[PDB]
Formats: sequence, structure tokens, C-alpha cells
Amino acid sequence: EMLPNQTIYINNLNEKIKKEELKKSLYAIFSQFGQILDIVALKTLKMRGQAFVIFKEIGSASNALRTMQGFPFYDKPMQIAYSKSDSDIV
RNA sequence: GGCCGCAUUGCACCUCGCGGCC
Repeated sequence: EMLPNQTIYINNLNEKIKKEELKKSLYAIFSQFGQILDIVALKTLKMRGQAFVIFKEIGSASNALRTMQGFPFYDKPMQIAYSKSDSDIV
């Protein structure tokens, strides 16, 4: 099982949504959990449907993951895990 | 810049699947 990390990894995201909008919408629902350093969403073949939300505190990430797990975002239940590895900005 | 089709459920941190229309 994935250990806690201050970055959460989200997938099963609706790929039809433009990346800039996607990120603003994500910030709309995750900022309640604590300070966000950055949100990474790419639309490459490999990385579309996915995003990284990088919290300042690990406890924010844990709370965000547990609370928002499965929340239907642009119609699709978000799938949320901790990221495998630390995000670069540190 | 705007539409749309095919394929993709994928762990990233300098681009970066393919095709059609305006």
C-alpha cells in the first residue's frame, strides 16, 4: 500500500476538460484541506486523466484523500492515492 | 483560437499519440 505523501495522485479524471480549467476546478474543491503549493495536470498521452495536488502538509493530503475519495467530479468518481514519490518542488 | 473523431485508466515534474474541420 502507498505510504502518506504531501502530494496526492488523482486519476479517473474526465479527459474532455481543458487542463487550465481542470486545475482551477481542482483548486476549488481541495483548497479547503490546507495550503496548496501547486497542482500539476498534463494532457500528454501518458498523463491525461490524471493530476497531482501538492499540499504543504502531509496531514492536509491525508485528509483530502480520505474526504474526497470517489467524489463525482465532472461526472466521474475521483480516484485518489498518495503519490509514489516526492514532488520536485521542495 | 474554436470544434470533433480514433486510441489511452495512465505516477509526473522542459516540449512531445494519431487524424479530421473552422
